[PDB]
Amino acid sequence: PYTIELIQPEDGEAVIAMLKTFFFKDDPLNTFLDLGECKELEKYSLKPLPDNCSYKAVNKKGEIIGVFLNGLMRRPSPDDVPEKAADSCEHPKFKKILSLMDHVEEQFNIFDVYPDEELILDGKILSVDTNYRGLGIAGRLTERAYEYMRENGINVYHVLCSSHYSARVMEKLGFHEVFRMQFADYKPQGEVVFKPAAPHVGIQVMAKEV
Ligand SMILES: CC(=O)SCCNC(=O)CCNC(=O)[C@H](O)C(C)(C)COP(=O)(O)OP(=O)(O)OC[C@H]1O[C@@H](n2cnc3c(N)ncnc32)[C@H](O)[C@@H]1OP(=O)(O)O
Repeated sequence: PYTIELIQPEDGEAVIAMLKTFFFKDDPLNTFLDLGECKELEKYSLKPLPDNCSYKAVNKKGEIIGVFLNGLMRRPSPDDVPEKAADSCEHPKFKKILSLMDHVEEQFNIFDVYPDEELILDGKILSVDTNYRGLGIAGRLTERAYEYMRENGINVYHVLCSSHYSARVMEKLGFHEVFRMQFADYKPQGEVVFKPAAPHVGIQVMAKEV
């Protein structure tokens, strides 16, 4: 028995406490790097909350057992000056993750796929408490976003997945791949950076039109 609720500003600390327990330690890239204390990821996670489209799964006792943090993304302006997220980061491990994200964006722009769309929903952080996994909570979090999308005329939900494991979950939920890159092929300075276990494979950007 759990509820799916909009994350409020006063929920920030509780969301961060939950993420520190699970996501910071068990996202495949975070665990590969042994991220440790990372105020940069805390900042990254809190950023989308004021967009009012992030959701928490809450058990009967009132504890957060899952979150899907989402933000609105807008088509780059005609006069856009693109920035690398990695430039303003002092945490060497998180900088590797941000550099990977920057690289993906250099190679693939979701807005090229959907020329008529100005605003797309971006699924930024998805995490479920270990003891509540395999119960469909990820799907129920995701489905709550469809409500927001309907209410606001948003057609596309975009989710960068850090492993084939999570991409498979999104596939089950009706998303399809729009871009992929193997970790073995990511060599920004000529050498492999990420070498997690073979089943992870690489990143996949997943999309659904709702
Ligand atoms: C944008 C981003 O954040 S990408 C990164 C996504 N987040 C992570 O990788 C963090 C670590 N992983 C997690 O927190 C979770 O595994 C999630 C969020 C990916 C999935 O959440 P869940 O609510 O468990 O999803 P779901 O119920 O669909 O289970 C997914 C699969 O996990 C497997 N599974 C079954 N039981 C368990 C369990 N006890 N523990 C873990 N996995 C299980 C199954 O393969 C299951 O698929 P199936 O039910 O269709 O057969």
